Amino acid sequence: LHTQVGRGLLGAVVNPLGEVTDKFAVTDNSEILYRPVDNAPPLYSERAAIEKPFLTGIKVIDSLLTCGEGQRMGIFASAGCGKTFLMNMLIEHSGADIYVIGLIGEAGREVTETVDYLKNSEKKSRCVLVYATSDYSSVDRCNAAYIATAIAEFFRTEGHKVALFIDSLTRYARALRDVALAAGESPARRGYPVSVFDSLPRLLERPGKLKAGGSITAFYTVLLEPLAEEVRSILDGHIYLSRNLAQKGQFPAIDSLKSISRVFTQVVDEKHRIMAAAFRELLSEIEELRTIIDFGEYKPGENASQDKIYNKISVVESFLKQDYRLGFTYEQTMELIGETIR
Repeated sequence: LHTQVGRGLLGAVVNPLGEVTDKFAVTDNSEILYRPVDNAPPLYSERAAIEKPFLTGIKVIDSLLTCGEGQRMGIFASAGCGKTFLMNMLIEHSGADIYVIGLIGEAGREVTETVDYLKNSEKKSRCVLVYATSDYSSVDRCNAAYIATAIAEFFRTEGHKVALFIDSLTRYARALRDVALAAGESPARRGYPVSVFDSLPRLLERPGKLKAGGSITAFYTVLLEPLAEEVRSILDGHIYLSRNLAQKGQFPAIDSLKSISRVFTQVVDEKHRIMAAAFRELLSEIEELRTIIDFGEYKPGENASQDKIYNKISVVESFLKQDYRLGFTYEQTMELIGETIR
Protein backbone atom coordinates (compact mmCIF):
# COMPACT_ATOMS: atom_id res chain seq x y z
CA LEU A 1 0.00 0.00 0.00
CA HIS A 2 3.20 2.13 0.11
CA THR A 3 6.12 1.96 -2.33
CA GLN A 4 9.52 3.44 -3.07
CA VAL A 5 9.67 6.57 -5.23
CA GLY A 6 12.34 9.12 -6.08
CA ARG A 7 15.21 9.86 -8.43
CA GLY A 8 17.14 6.98 -6.88
CA LEU A 9 14.89 4.57 -8.79
CA LEU A 10 16.20 5.89 -12.11
CA GLY A 11 17.84 2.98 -13.91
CA ALA A 12 16.32 0.31 -11.66
CA VAL A 13 13.94 -2.59 -12.29
CA VAL A 14 11.35 -2.94 -9.51
CA ASN A 15 9.24 -6.03 -8.83
CA PRO A 16 5.59 -6.13 -7.62
CA LEU A 17 6.77 -5.83 -4.00
CA GLY A 18 8.38 -2.40 -4.56
CA GLU A 19 11.91 -3.84 -4.17
CA VAL A 20 14.73 -3.06 -6.57
CA THR A 21 15.96 -6.35 -8.05
CA ASP A 22 18.12 -5.17 -10.98
CA LYS A 23 19.57 -2.09 -12.64
CA PHE A 24 19.93 -1.22 -16.31
CA ALA A 25 21.72 2.04 -15.46
CA VAL A 26 23.33 3.56 -12.38
CA THR A 27 22.78 7.20 -11.52
CA ASP A 28 24.30 9.86 -9.29
CA ASN A 29 21.10 10.44 -7.37
CA SER A 30 20.06 8.32 -4.39
CA GLU A 31 16.80 10.02 -3.41
CA ILE A 32 14.41 7.38 -2.12
CA LEU A 33 11.15 8.45 -0.46
CA TYR A 34 7.93 6.60 0.32
CA ARG A 35 4.45 7.25 -1.08
CA PRO A 36 1.08 5.47 -1.12
CA VAL A 37 0.10 3.54 -4.22
CA ASP A 38 -3.62 4.50 -3.87
CA ASN A 39 -3.41 8.23 -4.67
CA ALA A 40 -6.62 10.17 -5.38
CA PRO A 41 -7.13 11.57 -8.91
CA PRO A 42 -6.57 15.31 -9.57
CA LEU A 43 -9.63 17.44 -8.92
CA TYR A 44 -10.92 19.00 -12.14
CA SER A 45 -9.59 22.34 -10.82
CA GLU A 46 -6.06 20.90 -10.52
CA ARG A 47 -5.84 19.59 -14.09
CA ALA A 48 -4.61 21.88 -16.81
CA ALA A 49 -6.18 21.67 -20.25
CA ILE A 50 -4.25 19.60 -22.77
CA GLU A 51 -2.86 22.21 -25.17
CA LYS A 52 0.82 21.37 -25.71
CA PRO A 53 1.89 18.56 -28.06
CA PHE A 54 3.79 15.53 -26.82
CA LEU A 55 6.08 14.88 -29.76
CA THR A 56 6.96 11.25 -30.38
CA GLY A 57 9.40 11.50 -33.27
CA ILE A 58 7.13 9.10 -35.18
CA LYS A 59 6.07 10.69 -38.46
CA VAL A 60 2.52 9.36 -38.77
CA ILE A 61 1.76 10.04 -35.10
CA ASP A 62 3.15 13.57 -34.94
CA SER A 63 1.37 14.53 -38.19
CA LEU A 64 -1.99 12.74 -38.09
CA LEU A 65 -2.43 11.56 -34.48
CA THR A 66 -0.67 14.29 -32.54
CA CYS A 67 -0.54 13.57 -28.80
CA GLY A 68 -0.73 16.10 -25.98
CA GLU A 69 1.05 16.51 -22.67
CA GLY A 70 -1.25 14.83 -20.17
CA GLN A 71 -3.14 12.73 -22.71
CA ARG A 72 -3.82 9.03 -22.13
CA MET A 73 -3.52 7.10 -25.41
CA GLY A 74 -4.40 3.47 -26.01
CA ILE A 75 -2.38 1.26 -28.33
CA PHE A 76 -4.58 -1.50 -29.73
CA ALA A 77 -3.04 -4.49 -31.46
CA SER A 78 -3.35 -8.23 -31.74
CA ALA A 79 -0.01 -9.73 -30.90
CA GLY A 80 1.98 -9.02 -32.89
CA CYS A 81 1.89 -6.49 -34.93
CA GLY A 82 4.91 -5.02 -33.15
CA LYS A 83 3.31 -3.42 -30.12
CA THR A 84 6.59 -3.70 -28.14
CA PHE A 85 8.63 -2.24 -30.99
CA LEU A 86 6.32 0.79 -31.28
CA MET A 87 6.75 1.59 -27.58
CA ASN A 88 10.50 1.27 -27.84
CA MET A 89 10.32 3.90 -30.59
CA LEU A 90 8.06 6.05 -28.41
CA ILE A 91 10.70 5.91 -25.67
CA GLU A 92 13.66 6.44 -28.00
CA HIS A 93 12.40 9.28 -30.18
CA SER A 94 10.14 11.27 -27.87
CA GLY A 95 11.47 13.94 -25.56
CA ALA A 96 10.09 13.13 -22.16
CA ASP A 97 12.12 13.91 -19.06
CA ILE A 98 11.36 10.55 -17.41
CA TYR A 99 9.96 7.24 -18.68
CA VAL A 100 8.20 4.73 -16.42
CA ILE A 101 7.41 1.31 -17.91
CA GLY A 102 5.04 -1.22 -16.34
CA LEU A 103 5.17 -4.78 -17.71
CA ILE A 104 2.08 -6.60 -16.40
CA GLY A 105 1.80 -10.37 -16.49
CA GLU A 106 4.27 -10.83 -19.32
CA ALA A 107 5.95 -14.26 -19.60
CA GLY A 108 9.23 -13.05 -18.12
CA ARG A 109 11.86 -13.61 -20.77
CA GLU A 110 9.85 -10.69 -22.05
CA VAL A 111 11.00 -8.53 -19.13
CA THR A 112 14.65 -9.42 -19.83
CA GLU A 113 13.97 -8.53 -23.47
CA THR A 114 12.98 -5.07 -22.18
CA VAL A 115 15.71 -4.80 -19.53
CA ASP A 116 18.27 -5.66 -22.20
CA TYR A 117 16.70 -3.07 -24.50
CA LEU A 118 16.85 -0.49 -21.71
CA LYS A 119 20.44 -1.52 -20.97
CA ASN A 120 21.42 -0.29 -24.44
CA SER A 121 19.03 2.66 -24.64
CA GLU A 122 20.11 6.30 -24.76
CA LYS A 123 17.28 6.99 -22.27
CA LYS A 124 18.52 4.39 -19.79
CA SER A 125 19.41 7.04 -17.20
CA ARG A 126 15.78 8.29 -17.08
CA CYS A 127 13.75 5.07 -17.07
CA VAL A 128 12.22 3.07 -14.24
CA LEU A 129 10.95 -0.46 -14.98
CA VAL A 130 8.25 -2.15 -12.89
CA TYR A 131 7.50 -5.76 -13.78
CA ALA A 132 5.27 -8.68 -12.90
CA THR A 133 5.81 -12.08 -14.56
CA SER A 134 3.21 -14.79 -15.03
CA ASP A 135 4.34 -16.77 -11.88
CA TYR A 136 3.42 -13.87 -9.65
CA SER A 137 -0.10 -13.76 -8.26
CA SER A 138 -2.98 -11.75 -9.64
CA VAL A 139 -2.71 -9.42 -6.67
CA ASP A 140 0.98 -8.87 -7.50
CA ARG A 141 0.36 -8.57 -11.25
CA CYS A 142 -2.17 -5.85 -10.51
CA ASN A 143 0.15 -4.12 -8.02
CA ALA A 144 2.82 -3.63 -10.71
CA ALA A 145 0.53 -1.17 -12.51
CA TYR A 146 -0.34 0.65 -9.28
CA ILE A 147 3.36 0.96 -8.37
CA ALA A 148 4.36 2.25 -11.81
CA THR A 149 1.68 4.96 -11.63
CA ALA A 150 2.65 6.10 -8.13
CA ILE A 151 6.30 6.31 -9.20
CA ALA A 152 5.24 8.39 -12.22
CA GLU A 153 3.05 10.60 -10.02
CA PHE A 154 5.96 11.51 -7.75
CA PHE A 155 8.08 12.72 -10.68
CA ARG A 156 5.11 14.76 -11.97
CA THR A 157 4.69 16.57 -8.64
CA GLU A 158 8.39 17.45 -8.86
CA GLY A 159 7.57 19.16 -12.18
CA HIS A 160 8.87 16.59 -14.66
CA LYS A 161 7.35 15.79 -18.05
CA VAL A 162 6.67 12.07 -17.48
CA ALA A 163 5.61 9.37 -19.96
CA LEU A 164 4.00 6.20 -18.59
CA PHE A 165 3.57 2.84 -20.37
CA ILE A 166 1.28 0.08 -19.09
CA ASP A 167 1.69 -3.15 -21.09
CA SER A 168 -0.77 -4.56 -20.93
CA LEU A 169 -4.16 -3.46 -19.71
CA THR A 170 -5.54 -6.76 -21.03
CA ARG A 171 -3.42 -8.95 -18.71
CA TYR A 172 -3.98 -6.40 -15.98
CA ALA A 173 -7.72 -6.80 -16.56
CA ARG A 174 -7.32 -10.62 -16.52
CA ALA A 175 -5.44 -10.56 -13.21
CA LEU A 176 -8.08 -8.06 -12.11
CA ARG A 177 -10.83 -10.63 -12.83
CA ASP A 178 -8.98 -13.23 -10.76
CA VAL A 179 -8.74 -10.79 -7.82
CA ALA A 180 -12.50 -10.17 -8.05
CA LEU A 181 -13.13 -13.89 -7.50
CA ALA A 182 -11.34 -13.63 -4.14
CA ALA A 183 -13.94 -10.99 -3.23
CA GLY A 184 -16.68 -13.36 -4.43
CA GLU A 185 -17.55 -11.22 -7.43
CA SER A 186 -17.62 -11.64 -11.22
CA PRO A 187 -18.28 -9.09 -14.01
CA ALA A 188 -22.01 -9.90 -13.84
CA ARG A 189 -22.31 -10.33 -10.05
CA ARG A 190 -20.05 -7.44 -9.09
CA GLY A 191 -19.48 -5.73 -5.76
CA TYR A 192 -20.52 -2.29 -4.56
CA PRO A 193 -19.28 0.18 -3.43
CA VAL A 194 -15.82 -1.37 -4.02
CA SER A 195 -15.39 -3.69 -6.99
CA VAL A 196 -12.01 -4.56 -8.42
CA PHE A 197 -13.57 -4.05 -11.87
CA ASP A 198 -13.98 -0.33 -11.17
CA SER A 199 -10.28 -0.18 -10.18
CA LEU A 200 -9.77 0.04 -13.96
CA PRO A 201 -11.17 3.54 -14.64
CA ARG A 202 -9.53 4.87 -11.44
CA LEU A 203 -6.07 3.70 -12.57
CA LEU A 204 -6.66 5.26 -15.99
CA GLU A 205 -7.78 8.61 -14.54
CA ARG A 206 -4.43 9.22 -12.80
CA PRO A 207 -2.50 10.62 -15.82
CA GLY A 208 -2.75 14.22 -16.95
CA LYS A 209 -1.07 17.58 -16.67
CA LEU A 210 -1.26 19.38 -13.33
CA LYS A 211 -1.57 23.15 -13.17
CA ALA A 212 0.78 23.13 -10.17
CA GLY A 213 3.18 20.46 -11.47
CA GLY A 214 4.36 18.43 -14.44
CA SER A 215 2.48 16.00 -16.64
CA ILE A 216 2.00 12.26 -17.09
CA THR A 217 1.34 11.27 -20.69
CA ALA A 218 0.25 7.63 -20.56
CA PHE A 219 0.21 4.87 -23.18
CA TYR A 220 -1.83 1.76 -22.33
CA THR A 221 -1.60 -1.33 -24.54
CA VAL A 222 -4.71 -3.40 -25.37
CA LEU A 223 -4.34 -6.88 -26.99
CA LEU A 224 -6.94 -7.55 -29.71
CA GLU A 225 -8.53 -10.94 -30.54
CA PRO A 226 -14.93 -6.27 -25.15
CA LEU A 227 -12.09 -4.97 -22.97
CA ALA A 228 -11.20 -2.64 -25.85
CA GLU A 229 -14.56 -0.80 -26.08
CA GLU A 230 -14.69 0.25 -22.39
CA VAL A 231 -11.09 1.44 -22.50
CA ARG A 232 -12.05 3.15 -25.75
CA SER A 233 -14.64 5.37 -24.04
CA ILE A 234 -12.37 6.27 -21.18
CA LEU A 235 -9.29 7.32 -23.14
CA ASP A 236 -8.40 10.44 -25.15
CA GLY A 237 -7.64 8.51 -28.34
CA HIS A 238 -6.34 5.19 -29.61
CA ILE A 239 -3.66 3.95 -32.01
CA TYR A 240 -4.60 0.78 -33.94
CA LEU A 241 -1.86 -1.66 -35.03
CA SER A 242 -3.12 -3.57 -38.08
CA ARG A 243 -2.57 -7.24 -38.80
CA ASN A 244 -2.86 -6.31 -42.48
CA LEU A 245 -0.29 -3.59 -42.53
CA ALA A 246 2.33 -5.72 -40.81
CA GLN A 247 2.17 -8.53 -43.40
CA LYS A 248 2.76 -5.96 -46.19
CA GLY A 249 5.98 -4.68 -44.64
CA GLN A 250 4.64 -1.39 -43.28
CA PHE A 251 6.23 -0.57 -39.90
CA PRO A 252 4.93 1.10 -37.84
CA ALA A 253 1.74 -0.86 -38.61
CA ILE A 254 -0.39 2.12 -37.62
CA ASP A 255 -3.69 2.34 -39.50
CA SER A 256 -4.12 6.11 -39.52
CA LEU A 257 -7.70 5.87 -40.75
CA LYS A 258 -8.65 3.74 -37.71
CA SER A 259 -6.68 5.80 -35.16
CA ILE A 260 -7.49 9.13 -33.51
CA SER A 261 -6.17 11.62 -30.97
CA ARG A 262 -9.16 13.48 -29.58
CA VAL A 263 -7.12 16.56 -28.55
CA PHE A 264 -5.64 16.81 -32.05
CA THR A 265 -7.20 20.12 -32.97
CA GLN A 266 -6.24 21.65 -29.55
CA VAL A 267 -2.54 20.74 -29.85
CA VAL A 268 -1.63 21.64 -33.43
CA ASP A 269 -2.07 24.90 -35.26
CA GLU A 270 -4.11 25.74 -38.30
CA LYS A 271 -1.39 25.34 -40.90
CA HIS A 272 -0.86 21.79 -39.39
CA ARG A 273 -4.63 21.07 -39.34
CA ILE A 274 -5.07 21.75 -43.06
CA MET A 275 -2.20 19.49 -44.13
CA ALA A 276 -3.39 16.64 -41.91
CA ALA A 277 -6.91 16.83 -43.36
CA ALA A 278 -5.54 16.86 -46.92
CA PHE A 279 -3.35 13.84 -46.19
CA ARG A 280 -6.23 11.90 -44.62
CA GLU A 281 -8.21 12.46 -47.83
CA LEU A 282 -5.25 11.12 -49.82
CA LEU A 283 -5.14 7.91 -47.74
CA SER A 284 -8.88 7.40 -48.17
CA GLU A 285 -8.52 7.81 -51.93
CA ILE A 286 -5.60 5.34 -52.03
CA GLU A 287 -7.61 2.61 -50.18
CA GLU A 288 -10.58 3.04 -52.51
CA LEU A 289 -8.29 2.58 -55.51
CA ARG A 290 -6.73 -0.49 -53.90
CA THR A 291 -10.13 -2.15 -53.98
CA ILE A 292 -10.56 -1.02 -57.60
CA ILE A 293 -7.17 -2.58 -58.37
CA ASP A 294 -7.99 -5.82 -56.55
CA PHE A 295 -11.25 -5.94 -58.53
CA GLY A 296 -9.23 -5.66 -61.76
CA GLU A 297 -11.01 -2.38 -62.66
CA TYR A 298 -7.98 -0.07 -62.90
CA LYS A 299 -6.46 0.66 -66.28
CA PRO A 300 -3.83 3.37 -66.74
CA GLY A 301 -4.83 6.37 -68.81
CA GLU A 302 -8.52 5.51 -68.47
CA ASN A 303 -9.18 7.90 -65.56
CA ALA A 304 -6.82 10.84 -64.96
CA SER A 305 -7.92 11.28 -61.33
CA GLN A 306 -7.07 7.65 -60.53
CA ASP A 307 -3.73 7.92 -62.34
CA LYS A 308 -2.66 10.88 -60.19
CA ILE A 309 -3.67 9.05 -57.00
CA TYR A 310 -1.90 5.90 -58.21
CA ASN A 311 1.43 7.68 -58.70
CA LYS A 312 1.19 9.03 -55.15
CA ILE A 313 1.01 5.60 -53.47
CA SER A 314 4.77 5.25 -53.31
CA VAL A 315 5.47 8.66 -51.77
CA VAL A 316 2.67 8.22 -49.17
CA GLU A 317 3.96 4.77 -48.22
CA SER A 318 7.45 6.26 -48.05
CA PHE A 319 6.19 8.88 -45.57
CA LEU A 320 4.23 6.34 -43.49
CA LYS A 321 7.01 3.79 -42.97
CA GLN A 322 9.75 4.58 -40.48
CA ASP A 323 13.03 2.93 -39.58
CA TYR A 324 12.71 2.04 -35.90
CA ARG A 325 16.10 3.63 -35.12
CA LEU A 326 15.04 6.96 -36.68
CA GLY A 327 13.24 9.85 -35.03
CA PHE A 328 11.92 12.91 -36.85
CA THR A 329 11.55 16.47 -35.62
CA TYR A 330 8.19 18.21 -35.91
CA GLU A 331 9.61 20.51 -38.62
CA GLN A 332 10.98 17.51 -40.52
CA THR A 333 7.59 15.79 -40.33
CA MET A 334 5.62 18.80 -41.58
CA GLU A 335 8.15 19.37 -44.35
CA LEU A 336 7.91 15.74 -45.47
CA ILE A 337 4.12 15.58 -45.37
CA GLY A 338 3.76 18.80 -47.34
CA GLU A 339 5.90 17.44 -50.17
CA THR A 340 3.67 14.35 -50.12
CA ILE A 341 0.48 16.40 -50.48
CA ARG A 342 2.08 18.54 -53.22
